[PDB]
Amino acid sequence: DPNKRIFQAYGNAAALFVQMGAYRGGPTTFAVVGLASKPIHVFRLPWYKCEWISNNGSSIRAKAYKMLPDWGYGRVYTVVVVNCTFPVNPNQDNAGGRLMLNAYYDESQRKYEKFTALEELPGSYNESKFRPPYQYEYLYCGSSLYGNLSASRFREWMAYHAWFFGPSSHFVFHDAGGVSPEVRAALDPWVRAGRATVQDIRGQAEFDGYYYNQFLVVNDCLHRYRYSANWTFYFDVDEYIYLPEGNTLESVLKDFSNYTQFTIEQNPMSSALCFNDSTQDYPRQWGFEKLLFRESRTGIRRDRKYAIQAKNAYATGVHMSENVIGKTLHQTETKIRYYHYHNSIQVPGELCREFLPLSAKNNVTWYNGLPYVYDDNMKKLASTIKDFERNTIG
Amino acid sequence: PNKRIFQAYGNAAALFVQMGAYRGGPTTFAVVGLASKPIHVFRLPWYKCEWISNNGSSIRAKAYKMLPDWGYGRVYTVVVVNCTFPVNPNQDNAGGRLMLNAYYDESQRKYEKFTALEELPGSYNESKFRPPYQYEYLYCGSSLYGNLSASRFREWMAYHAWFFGPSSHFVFHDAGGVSPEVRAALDPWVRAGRATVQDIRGQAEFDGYYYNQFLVVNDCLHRYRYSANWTFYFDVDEYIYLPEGNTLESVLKDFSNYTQFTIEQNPMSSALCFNDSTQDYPRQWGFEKLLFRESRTGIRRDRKYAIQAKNAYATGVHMSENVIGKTLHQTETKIRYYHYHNSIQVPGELCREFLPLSAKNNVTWYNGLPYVYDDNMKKLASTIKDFERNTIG
Ligand SMILES: *[C@@H]1O[C@H](CO)[C@@H](O[C@@H]2O[C@H](CO)[C@@H](O[C@@H]3O[C@H](CO[C@H]4O[C@H](CO)[C@@H](O)[C@H](O)[C@@H]4O)[C@@H](O)[C@H](O[C@H]4O[C@H](CO)[C@@H](O)[C@H](O)[C@@H]4O[C@H]4O[C@H](CO)[C@@H](O)[C@H](O)[C@@H]4O[C@H]4O[C@H](CO)[C@@H](O)[C@H](O)[C@@H]4O)[C@@H]3O)[C@H](O)[C@H]2NC(C)=O)[C@H](O)[C@H]1NC(C)=O
Ligand SMILES: *[C@@H]1O[C@H](CO)[C@@H](O[C@@H]2O[C@H](CO)[C@@H](O[C@@H]3O[C@H](CO[C@H]4O[C@H](CO)[C@@H](O)[C@H](O)[C@@H]4O)[C@@H](O)[C@H](O[C@H]4O[C@H](CO)[C@@H](O)[C@H](O)[C@@H]4O[C@H]4O[C@H](CO)[C@@H](O)[C@H](O)[C@@H]4O[C@H]4O[C@H](CO)[C@@H](O)[C@H](O)[C@@H]4O)[C@@H]3O)[C@H](O)[C@H]2NC(C)=O)[C@H](O)[C@H]1NC(C)=O
Ligand SMILES: *[C@@H]1O[C@H](CO)[C@@H](O[C@@H]2O[C@H](CO)[C@@H](O)[C@H](O)[C@H]2NC(C)=O)[C@H](O)[C@H]1NC(C)=O
Ligand SMILES: *[C@@H]1O[C@H](CO)[C@@H](O[C@@H]2O[C@H](CO)[C@@H](O)[C@H](O)[C@H]2NC(C)=O)[C@H](O)[C@H]1NC(C)=O
Ligand SMILES: *[C@@H]1O[C@H](CO)[C@@H](O)[C@H](O)[C@H]1NC(C)=O
Ligand SMILES: *[C@@H]1O[C@H](CO)[C@@H](O)[C@H](O)[C@H]1NC(C)=O
Ligand SMILES: *[C@@H]1O[C@H](CO)[C@@H](O)[C@H](O)[C@H]1NC(C)=O
Ligand SMILES: *[C@@H]1O[C@H](CO)[C@@H](O)[C@H](O)[C@H]1NC(C)=O
Ligand SMILES: *[C@@H]1O[C@H](CO)[C@@H](O)[C@H](O)[C@H]1NC(C)=O
Ligand SMILES: *[C@@H]1O[C@H](CO)[C@@H](O)[C@H](O)[C@H]1NC(C)=O
Repeated sequence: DPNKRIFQAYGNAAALFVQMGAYRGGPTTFAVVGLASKPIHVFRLPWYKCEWISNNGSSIRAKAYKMLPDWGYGRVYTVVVVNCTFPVNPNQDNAGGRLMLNAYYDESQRKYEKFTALEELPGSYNESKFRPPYQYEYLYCGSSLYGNLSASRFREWMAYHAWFFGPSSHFVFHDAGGVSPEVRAALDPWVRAGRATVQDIRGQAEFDGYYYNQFLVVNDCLHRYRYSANWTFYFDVDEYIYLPEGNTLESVLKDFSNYTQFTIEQNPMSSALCFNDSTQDYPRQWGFEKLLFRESRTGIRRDRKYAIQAKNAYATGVHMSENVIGKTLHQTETKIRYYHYHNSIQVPGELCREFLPLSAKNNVTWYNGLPYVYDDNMKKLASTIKDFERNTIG
Repeated sequence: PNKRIFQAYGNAAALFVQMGAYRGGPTTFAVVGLASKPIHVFRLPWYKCEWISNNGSSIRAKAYKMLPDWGYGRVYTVVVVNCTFPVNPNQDNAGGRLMLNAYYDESQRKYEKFTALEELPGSYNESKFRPPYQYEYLYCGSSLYGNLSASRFREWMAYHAWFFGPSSHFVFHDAGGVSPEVRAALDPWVRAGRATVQDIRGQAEFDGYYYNQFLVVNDCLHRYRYSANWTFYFDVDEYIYLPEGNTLESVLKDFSNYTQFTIEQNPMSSALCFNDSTQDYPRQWGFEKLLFRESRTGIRRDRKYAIQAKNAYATGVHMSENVIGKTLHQTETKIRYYHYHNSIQVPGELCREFLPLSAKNNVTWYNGLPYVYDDNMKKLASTIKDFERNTIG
């Protein structure tokens, strides 16, 4: 009795699997996006198995594999995309069923977790969703927004990009606390117009600090709207897509047709450098109308953003996808870029804070040990965007 | 609708896995178990200790931890939680239980609180932390697993019951290795009150997720902290040997002013024996048989140790790094141990590579290593066999 030793475990320092979303990505294939506890030492094979349980008890086994697109180190959890693919539509009949997932600890699979990842009710399967035409031409997948964010910037970003991507475009935001009541009011005209979706992901709080927030959202957004549009764009609300003179959005995407994804080089802008000029009413100018100074360094590599055809994507990361079918284009510099106003969206008050002489229009200005040049490309569109906003939401 | 849900499933790593909670003195306790390490989150304190007495009151204790194993490569790390009070929280002997809080990190507010141990009213007996103690020496064995040979256990128990004398006890930890054959070999010693075979077969739930040997040494350390003057740590394929001119009492007297000392190794072949028909190897014991010692010089070799548990807080598998007092390694002339590597899990006759009688005086190269003749243990076989028949029959 006393020599019958017992090992009493307490607490749960890491779940095996945390599901954020589960989506059908075609007549034949599904994706489960979430978090996983990585194995240590013990060999884990398989990580998962997928089954479809039709509503009359019959089960069809699926070919399952996973992708771990985040850094892989430094956090309790790693973002995981579980790809379940069947030989035929397991719900071809449309009688309904359930995609079930098995999650394993080690190859000595005594213990495992089985759960329903999603249910399709009888008659709800709809093959016309994976056939053209799709809901939108373009879809913006937003980052996870947290902190003290400026409503005025959201107002200006939405107006600019609602114009940039045209009427057949939708915008998906992920609210992790950053969407203030004031930011929400800025998005409200577009929400009410059916153009913007604001997802509440404030329930992620109990996991904050235990995984990489941006890698989860990009992959969930990738599969939640996999067939909603033809091109999914990934960038932040302090970043503005721009087409150099002599290009349309349809022109550039047509030149990029035969590529599954393409990257977009950055035009880094100062969020503080403005002209010393009592002529200008900076409190009444928009961000990209005021911040006209671009860091001028040549031949230095900077962070990039990207657009992707989710049809041919299985997972993705923050700056591009590593899990696609098809080619990847990077030579995009002459035809599409994005202006980046770093550390602008969290700034209260006037963004204009370091004021330069009018001499700086034609000379190189040194600020924070970096060279800058005048660039008014975006300021030239401020008038066009403001009319568009008035003509679209009043 | 758009209110996203995060559905968690499973438990891939508990926060704390207790194996044993122990009173280490009038003022202090220890909780030995496993812990999940924090990953990029600040965890401080890891634990808090509280004594809820049957009197009603509740006194907090100073709590600190020790992580004596490698600290990486496994889901869990072995932990010894040390709870010390300014006064015996049960001087009243009114009873009470030692509560232990375990925390995930500073960010999260809730934690895990459980009963590490409970002391019924009138069970505390201070005289158990003062001499005389139950035994003079105690042996703390390893986690026993695999297909183990019962004949080796019998030879080992017979030798070390003689080596350590009558006031000695032997603690074995059965994690699967104590077959019915092995158990029968130990049964004469168990029935005589000289050996304890703990059942730690419940360890299989966590097999592969922590360092087996590090957990057992630390639970044995505190489980029998004041049971003996000295606690010896080594395996059943290892035999403590005293170069002639030294007795156990003699050596331990020279070492008294040291809290622990390490013991160098004499590596033996578990396969090499003489090509000699006058030898009846099926009727010879292991150390009576395997007479060839690996002879390389200046080579870093594993060591074993003995420790005065009363002044130890945690330990490892080759020595402790959490003690008060000196540590001694210059022991090479006075005490050693013969190590018969990969012998215990071998079925059948150990003698398997047979050498000419010439090998008594030359170096023998086997598997690329040099070996020499060494009959120091064989000389004692008759003594051990006489002691066995005169002790267990
Ligand atoms: C889980 O993982 C599994 C894999 O482990 C995923 O399943 C894979 O998904 C892939 C993407 O959906 C899929 O690849 C696509 O298959 C389509 C169907 O092809 C069928 O026919 C061919 C024979 O012709 C068969 O061999 C094949 O097996 C199928 O039966 C193809 O149509 C797709 O091809 C297009 O993209 C590739 C990528 O480079 C091109 O090479 C190809 O030429 C096609 O390119 C056209 O379309 C792209 C845009 O998609 C344009 O950029 C390009 O310029 C072409 O555009 C013209 O043509 C289209 C019409 O096709 C037209 O609309 C357009 O306007 C232009 O005129 C592609 O090959 C894999 O087969 C599939 N694998 C398996 C085993 O199932 C699963 O999705 C994952 N699940 C989740 C949830 O992530
Ligand atoms: C949790 O953690 C806490 C703290 O982190 C742990 O608490 C600490 O535990 C220590 C070890 O148990 C303890 O230290 C010991 O205290 C003993 C009692 O001290 C009382 O007596 C001394 C006088 O002897 C007073 O000064 C003191 O104020 C107390 O009243 C001491 O007896 C121990 O001293 C001996 O060991 C040290 C370390 O080597 C020597 O330096 C010292 O000289 C003593 O050495 C003699 O004994 C050892 C064997 O014990 C011999 O090796 C040595 O050669 C000497 O032997 C002669 O003398 C002894 C007399 O005992 C005689 O029997 C023998 O035959 C020889 O003639 C030691 O110092 C800390 O005080 C204590 N701290 C606190 C804050 O509580 C707690 O244990 C942890 N919990 C668990 C479960 O692990
Ligand atoms: C997404 O792209 C597809 C493929 O380019 C579009 O479908 C094609 O549209 C053109 C022009 O209307 C037709 O000539 C082709 O026959 C269509 N192809 C197929 C396979 O149907 C589709 O219109 C785009 N989706 C949206 C919402 O604009
Ligand atoms: C544990 O060690 C102590 C310290 O040497 C032993 O107690 C001493 O024994 C001698 C000889 O009998 C006495 O003269 C001393 O007075 C004892 N010391 C104390 C503090 O009482 C003790 O015998 C050892 N334990 C066992 C079981 O042998
Ligand atoms: C939001 O504001 C508070 C105080 O104004 C600040 O402590 C907090 O850090 C801000 N959020 C972020 C993400 O910086
Ligand atoms: C279109 O993309 C495919 C990759 O799926 C590639 O093999 C093919 O060469 C591309 N077509 C052209 C004209 O480059
Ligand atoms: C609990 O025991 C302690 C120690 O004797 C004492 O100080 C305290 O008064 C006791 N509590 C009660 C409620 O009597
Ligand atoms: C115990 O024996 C069985 C077969 O006899 C074997 O499969 C197993 O591996 C053995 N144990 C070890 C530790 O080798
Ligand atoms: C052992 O002894 C026998 C009998 O002398 C001999 O035939 C044999 O070659 C010796 N060596 C080995 C390896 O068996
Ligand atoms: C006895 O041990 C103490 C440490 O507890 C040490 O300071 C002292 O030097 C030792 N005695 C001798 C003679 O080395």
